[PDB]
Amino acid sequence: MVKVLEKCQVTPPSDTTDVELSLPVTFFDIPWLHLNKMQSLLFYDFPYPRTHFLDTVIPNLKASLSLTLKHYVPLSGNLLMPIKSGEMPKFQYSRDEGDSITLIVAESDQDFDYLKGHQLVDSNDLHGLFYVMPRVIRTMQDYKVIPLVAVQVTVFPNRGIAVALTAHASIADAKSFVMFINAWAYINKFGKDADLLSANLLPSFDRSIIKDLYGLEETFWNEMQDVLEMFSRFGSKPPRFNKVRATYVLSLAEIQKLKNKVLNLRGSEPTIRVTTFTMTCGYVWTCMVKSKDDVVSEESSNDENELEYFSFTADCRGLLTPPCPPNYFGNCLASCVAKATHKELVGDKGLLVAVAAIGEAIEKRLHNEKGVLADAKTWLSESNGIPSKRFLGITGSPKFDSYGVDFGWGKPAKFDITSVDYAELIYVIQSRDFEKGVEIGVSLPKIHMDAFAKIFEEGF
Ligand SMILES: CC(C)(COP(=O)(O)OP(=O)(O)OC[C@H]1O[C@@H](n2cnc3c(N)ncnc32)[C@H](O)[C@@H]1OP(=O)(O)O)[C@@H](O)C(=O)NCCC(=O)NCCSC(=O)/C=C/c1ccc(O)c(O)c1
Repeated sequence: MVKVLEKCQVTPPSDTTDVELSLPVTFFDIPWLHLNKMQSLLFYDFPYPRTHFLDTVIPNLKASLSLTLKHYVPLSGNLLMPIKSGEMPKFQYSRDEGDSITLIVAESDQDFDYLKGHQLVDSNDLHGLFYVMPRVIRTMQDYKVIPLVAVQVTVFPNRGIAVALTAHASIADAKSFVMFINAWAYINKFGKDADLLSANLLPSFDRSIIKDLYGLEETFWNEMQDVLEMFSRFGSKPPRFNKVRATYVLSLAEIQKLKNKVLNLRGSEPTIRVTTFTMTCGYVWTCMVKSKDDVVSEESSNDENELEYFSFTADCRGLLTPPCPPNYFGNCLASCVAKATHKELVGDKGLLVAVAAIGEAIEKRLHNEKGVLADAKTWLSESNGIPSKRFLGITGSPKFDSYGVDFGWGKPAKFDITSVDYAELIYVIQSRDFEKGVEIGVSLPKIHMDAFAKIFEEGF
């Protein structure tokens, strides 16, 4: 139901930029090189005519994106994946090659209030607002050239706007990419001389400080060879998802209720660290493991002692040596994995088991002495020995200003991390309406979603 009105290319300004920019791939980026789709969807109430969209909004967006790209030059380039053995990946922007961001201008007749809503949405409707980027746009002698960012802007006439960004995982983590969206909108909202610095929207691309003192680069690269070839010949087009989106909102008061429920279950136990993050993920992890039971598995209690896994990442910028600036643009994640027994998660203290298992995972990865990289040589080998039916991961973070992306028409009505449907993942972001609250985006088949909503709304 989405019709494409225009496909054009957006580049940095010809003047204040340079014909070339080689950015190195750090050992942090190596584990993400197979993920060519990281998806951020933003919805905006926009009760204005379609002519105002095409004659004013679109031209300004094309102008602000270009202005923004003067500070985010590598996002306008590509990722070069070595085609010959004994060569390493890198990033590059080549103005003489025409490297640019594809911007799609589209229109839809689907119902806008439905698509930005918090109750169920067909996943395929969300994924249908995105532009499908090519896997390889060009092939040099040493490497194959892989695009990094494309954005589709869709207009729901007289009702709203959807901004659908796709980014390669290797160029940015959630923190970095959200800073890029906010910079784009900020410049579009306040013009060219807007002060990105004073808004903390200026990135740093200096990777001379990221040092690989543990040889993880060689270690990760060799381990990624297998994963890369799997994802090498896999369909660039969105699979027909069998899942529905639902969104849940936990106020800071409802977060408090969950902490006090853990402190009353504890009943004299080792001081467990309880944050919004641990509490939110704890709660959602318990509901998720229970809902898998209510959809009744024909393996009786045979499983209950098997381990359930919750996989998340953490930002390491502030833990590195040499110091790493907070605005370092790129990947800088550590892998953390919580685990507990199925029977204990579903039991009468499951919430407490999940929070302590998560707080334990953060402590073994970050609070380790020596450093975050102390145990880094196992970050990849650890996430493999985990079964698909016992795995849950989370994407996004409540720390990032997902609802600060105001292009000048107001803050988003809804921010969806659409790439959540490709796996058993959830997403957690800053709540639009509640100061220290969160939004959980869940991605489940309809019948399983029903079970989940039951428990989630239930005991709480
Ligand atoms: C991992 C976390 C979240 C840990 O959470 P958390 O424990 O809440 O850390 P914190 O918020 O700094 O701590 C605050 C709490 O510390 C608590 N605390 C600290 N120590 C203790 C203690 N010892 N005992 C009890 N409490 C303690 C305090 O009580 C604080 O208050 P509160 O939170 O309860 O209100 C955090 O440290 C971190 O690193 N977060 C970043 C996660 C991250 O980087 N995720 C990125 C994944 S990439 C991703 O998912 C998607 C990328 C992407 C790209 C392009 C696209 O287009 C796209 O769409 C997507």
